[PDB]
Amino acid sequence: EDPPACGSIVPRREWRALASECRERLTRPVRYVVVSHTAGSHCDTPASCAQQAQNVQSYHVRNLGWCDVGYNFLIGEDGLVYEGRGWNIKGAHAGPTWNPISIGISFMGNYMNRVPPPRALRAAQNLLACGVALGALRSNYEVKGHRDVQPTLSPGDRLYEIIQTWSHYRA
Amino acid sequence: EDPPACGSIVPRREWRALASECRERLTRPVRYVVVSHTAGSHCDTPASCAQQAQNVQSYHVRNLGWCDVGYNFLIGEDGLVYEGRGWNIKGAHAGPTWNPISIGISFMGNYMNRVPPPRALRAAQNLLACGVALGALRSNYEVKGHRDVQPTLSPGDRLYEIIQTWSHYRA
Amino acid sequence: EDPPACGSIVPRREWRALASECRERLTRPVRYVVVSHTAGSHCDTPASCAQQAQNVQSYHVRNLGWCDVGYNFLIGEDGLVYEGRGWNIKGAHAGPTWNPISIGISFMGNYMNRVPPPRALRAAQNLLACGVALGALRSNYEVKGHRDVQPTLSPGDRLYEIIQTWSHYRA
Amino acid sequence: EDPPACGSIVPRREWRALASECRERLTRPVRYVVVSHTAGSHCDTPASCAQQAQNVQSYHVRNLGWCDVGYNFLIGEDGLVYEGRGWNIKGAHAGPTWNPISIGISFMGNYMNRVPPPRALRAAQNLLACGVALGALRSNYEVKGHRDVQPTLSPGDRLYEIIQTWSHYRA
Ligand SMILES: C[C@@H]1O[C@@H](O)[C@H](O)[C@H](O)[C@H]1O
Ligand SMILES: C[C@@H]1O[C@@H](O)[C@H](O)[C@H](O)[C@H]1O
Repeated sequence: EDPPACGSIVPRREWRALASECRERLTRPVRYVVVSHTAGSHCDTPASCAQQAQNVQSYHVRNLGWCDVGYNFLIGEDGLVYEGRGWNIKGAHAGPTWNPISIGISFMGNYMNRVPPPRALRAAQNLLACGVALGALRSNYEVKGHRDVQPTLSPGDRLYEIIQTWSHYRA
Repeated sequence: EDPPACGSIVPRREWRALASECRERLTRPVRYVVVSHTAGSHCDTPASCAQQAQNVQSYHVRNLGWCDVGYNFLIGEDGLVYEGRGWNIKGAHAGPTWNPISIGISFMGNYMNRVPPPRALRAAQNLLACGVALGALRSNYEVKGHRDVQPTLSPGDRLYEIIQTWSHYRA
Repeated sequence: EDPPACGSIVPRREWRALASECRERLTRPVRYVVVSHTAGSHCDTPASCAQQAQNVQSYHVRNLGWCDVGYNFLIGEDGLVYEGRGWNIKGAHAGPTWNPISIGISFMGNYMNRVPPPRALRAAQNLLACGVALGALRSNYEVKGHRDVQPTLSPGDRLYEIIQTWSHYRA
Repeated sequence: EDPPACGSIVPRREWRALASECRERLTRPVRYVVVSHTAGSHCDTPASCAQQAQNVQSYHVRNLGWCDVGYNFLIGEDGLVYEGRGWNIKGAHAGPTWNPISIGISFMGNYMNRVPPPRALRAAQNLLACGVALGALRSNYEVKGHRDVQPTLSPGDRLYEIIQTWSHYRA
C-alpha cells in the first residue's frame, strides 16, 4: 500500500473502450517490458488518438476475438498514455512464452522509417517509472524489443534503434 | 531522466521558449501551490498549446518586461504540462506576499464559463506528485486558489469550483 | 543418437529450486567455462547440499532480484552436481563480456584456504565431459578462473592452483 | 552555497597510475554509491598506499584488460583517498545495472575480520560530502554495500556493519 508518485494515464472509459472480458492475472512484480508499434495510423491530438485507441481495440476484439486490446498500454504522439489491459492483466502481445512475464506497451503508428516525437518517448519512459513506483515492475525491469522476442519488424527500425539507447534495454 | 516519476513535462526548448533571465531562487521545499488561469486563449493540441505558451511568455517578457514567463508551470487542455520558471526559480504569479513561498501553476484559457478537461486536471495533480517526489514540495503541501491570495477573478468560477475538491486545498 | 549419459546431475526439482524467470539463451557449442566458488559454507551430504543450493539461489533471486541463481551448475562436496541454469540459459556469473560466451560452474564453499574433496573435483571434471558429449561444449573448450576475468578471489587460492593444472585451462 | 569545499584526494599522477583509456561517461548528479573492498592487502602510509593503488590498477588493466582501475575512488588506511576513474567516468565495479548509475569507492584491504581505522572512515565520508558539494552526487544519494547488488563477500563483514550505520545507507 505504498504509491510514490506515478504518472497520468488516459482511462479506458475516457477513450470509450469496449468492456474487457479478460480475467487472467499477471503476477507482480513484472520483470520484462516488451515494446512494439501498432503498425497503424498515427495521431497527434487527444481527440484523434482516442479514436485510434478504439480502432485497435475493436480490431483485436471484433476481428481477432481477443478479450480486450492486446497491449497493456498504448502511447500516442499526442504525448499521452492510453490504458489497455493495464498493470494487473495478462495481455496478448508477444507470444505465449512471453505474454505471462511481461508488460507490453505499444506506440500507435508505423515507425519503420519515422520516429516518435520527443513527448511520445517521454510519456512511455515516464509510464515505466510509474510502474516501478507502483511496484508493478521490479526496479531492475528489462525493456526488450518486440523483434527480440519474435519474428517481426516491430517496433520499427527507427523506434527500435531508439529504445536500444534506453537505460534498461537488455540484449 | 529528471530524477523520479515526473509526469512528462514539456521542456522550454520544446515550446520554443525565450531564454529566461530570472535568478531569484525558491527556498526548497515549498509549502504552497497557487492555482490560476491565464484567462487567455485555450488550446487542445500539443501544437496549439506550445504556440499558446509562447504567446503568454513573450507577453510577460516583450511587454511587461519580466525576466521570464510568470508561472512555474502552465497546464494545457491538451493534457500536457508546460515548463515555465520551474521548480527552482521564484515565480511572479501571486504578489510579493506569495511569490517567494509558493509554486505557481496556471491553466491556459479562461475558466469562468468553461471547465478544464479531465486530462488537464489529471496532468496538474500528477504534476504535484512529481513535485513532492523531487523534494520541491512538502509532502504536506497546501493548495490555494488565486482568489484566496489576491483580489482576482482567476482561476475562473468553474475551475475554482473544482480545486476546492482537492484533498490538499485549504481556506 | 547413442547416449551420451553423464547426467548424474541433481535436477532443479530435486533440490527444490524456485521457478526461474531467465529467458536468454546460450549458443551451442559454448567455448568457455568459468570456475568459481560461492565463498560460502560447504556441504558434504546430499541433504545439506540441496539446502545450500536453495540458499545460494535464495540470495541471488530474493536479495539481488535476479531471474534465478546465477550459475549454470553447482558442485558440492557431497560429490554431486546441482543443476543451476543448465546448459541452455545464459547465466550471470562473470559479467557482460563472458556471460554470453561461457558456462559457469561454481563450487559451493570458500576455498581460499581449503582444497575441495577429490569427489567434487571428479564430479566437475565429469560434468565437463558431459557438455562435450551433449554438444553443449566445444571438444576443445577453455577453462578460466573467476579471478581471471573479474576482480575477485574466486574460486579461492587452493582451488585456483588446482584448475591451473587442468589440461583445458588457458592463460 | 560556499566554496571551495572539497576534500583531499591524491591525484592520479601522484600515485603514478597508467593513462586511463576509458571514454564512457557518468551522468551527474549520481544517485547511488557502492562501497566495496579490494579484498587484498592494506597500507598505512602514503608510501605503501600509493603503491597499492598501482597493484590494483595493473591487475584490472593488464590482467583483465580493462580501460582503467575499476573503481572511481580508492580509500587507504593511510587516511587518504586515491583518485580512481573519478566523478565523471563510469567505472566497472558492480555489474552492468549499477555501473551506469553509481560511483564506486573501494577500501584497499580485506575487512572480513578487520575494521578500517577512523582515518579511513573519515576519508570516505569527507569524499561523499565533497561529492554533494560538487554536484557530482545527488543530495539525497543512497549508499549500498557491494554485496547488496552483487554476489560477493565484499565489502567485508566488518565494514558492511559500519556502513549499514550511515544515514545514506539504504538496502
Ligand atoms: C510488414 C509488417 O507489417 C506490420 O506487421 C508491422 O508494421 C511490421 O513491423 C512490418 O514488418
Ligand atoms: C483580474 C483578472 O484579469 C485577467 O488576468 C483575467 O481577466 C482574469 O480572469 C481576471 O480575474
